[PDB]
Amino acid sequence: ETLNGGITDMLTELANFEKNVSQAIHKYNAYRKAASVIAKYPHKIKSGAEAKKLPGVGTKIAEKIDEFLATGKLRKLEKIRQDDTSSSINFLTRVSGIGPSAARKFVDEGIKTLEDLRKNEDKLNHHQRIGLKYFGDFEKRIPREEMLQMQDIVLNEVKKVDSEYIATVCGSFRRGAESSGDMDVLLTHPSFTSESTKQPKLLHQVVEQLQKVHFITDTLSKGETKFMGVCQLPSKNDEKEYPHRRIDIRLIPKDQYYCGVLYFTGSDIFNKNMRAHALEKGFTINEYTIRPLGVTGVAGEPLPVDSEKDIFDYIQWKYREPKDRSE
DNA sequence: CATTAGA
DNA sequence: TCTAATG
Ligand SMILES: [Mn+2]
Ligand SMILES: [Mn+2]
Ligand code: NA
Ligand code: NA
Repeated sequence: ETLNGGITDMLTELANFEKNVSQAIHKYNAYRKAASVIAKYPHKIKSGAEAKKLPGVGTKIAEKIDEFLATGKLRKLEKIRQDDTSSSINFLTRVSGIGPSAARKFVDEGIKTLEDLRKNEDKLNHHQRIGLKYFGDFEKRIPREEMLQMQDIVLNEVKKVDSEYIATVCGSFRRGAESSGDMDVLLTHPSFTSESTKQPKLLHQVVEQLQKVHFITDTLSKGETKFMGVCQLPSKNDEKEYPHRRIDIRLIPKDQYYCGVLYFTGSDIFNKNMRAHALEKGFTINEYTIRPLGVTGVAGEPLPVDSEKDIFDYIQWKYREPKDRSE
């Protein structure tokens, strides 16, 4: 966690650099297990050889570790961090919609900077066009102050459409979080559940509404169940407009909410931990359900959940408020 | 790990 | 259809 600090951390740099600059999935796969292992190891690693003992710990890596211990630096890491070709990749990539793959191509064609990206807006697709569009706004955190405002509205429209709708802004914000990055709205409805062959309009109605009143300004993607767009709070009686925000709304089979809901509310850790527990408690939990466990090894049988509670009671735990889903 | 875009 | 990018 700290004792193994630099090592894992250098390890990740190297790893990341493989998968992104190079298309070396393997090596990239190397750096990570390794980096995973030393990360677990209980003692201060003293040298190559020592590390070397570990699984995943090969000679290649060991070699690196040493140079790293001896000089608080690494050449390969020094060269990389330098290489504009690699610097560019790491950068283009920020653009929501620019993966490594594309990050490479762009460069090759000679599109290193954000300005390059604009001069060639043509070579860019809609996602990436909007991505580039709001590049600034995209990178900024969302004040909770605003979160409340946004939320306010979503709920209201949603309700204005049909009354049967159910909404929840999950994630960090849900967890009291001072700020957030994007807003996550879980959605469901009665008419919609497990079997009942969808009703695509379900998603569709709301999207239309939010555009209607001008909350949602664009569409990143709109599918039959997952919408991914951008929004913006009504730039009041001006002098101060609002930044354009990433927002995601997802339809849910009502007989699935709370699980998903529970889930998306996190935290990353609270999840596993909760997850691990339900296990001993004779169960299984995943993005949409909780199933009692059978001794044969595995079992099924999707238990009936009406709110975050049931899932609790189920694994027999303490109701933990979003606030404390911290871990 | 599953959903959408694209080509 | 596969392959990419976001989650
Ligand atoms: Mn989020
Ligand atoms: Mn999100
Ligand atoms: Na080994
Ligand atoms: Na990106």
